[PDB]
Amino acid sequence: VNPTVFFDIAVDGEPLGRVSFELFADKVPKTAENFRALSTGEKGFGYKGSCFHRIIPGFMCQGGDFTRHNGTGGKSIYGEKFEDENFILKHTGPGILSMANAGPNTNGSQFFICTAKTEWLDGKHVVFGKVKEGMNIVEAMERFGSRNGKTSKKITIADCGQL
Repeated sequence: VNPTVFFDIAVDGEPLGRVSFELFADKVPKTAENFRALSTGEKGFGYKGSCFHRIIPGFMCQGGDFTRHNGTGGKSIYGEKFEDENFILKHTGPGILSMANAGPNTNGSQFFICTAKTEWLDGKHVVFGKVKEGMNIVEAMERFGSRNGKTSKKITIADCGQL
């Protein structure tokens, strides 16, 4: 009953593959719904065509800034920002999907997929989903990152939606 959404990833416009995610609507319904709706575009804006602007191998891929493409933008379906819903779920290993933020109660549209256990983020960032299929595609994306996070090719969400 939890929703599944997919991203089709491209690298300099060339298809790479599909990643799908389970969203934990049962535990973080408000946060899950924001990501789901941004992935379908049903509110008139969302992730389609946006890039992953920061990829640090052995740590995480970060995306979701569809307004400024660099980590300074984005917005939620509720407004510019929304509250930290709860911290029930933890950063337990690769594949975890969690919200980026700038301080308490500043969630927007930016998120990251962890490619390692990141336990120091527990209680600071809201975990709301997990990669279901295509972890190998995340691992492939990671190869286009660098220590400072700049990507060597443009990694975009070429299509997305709900499965």
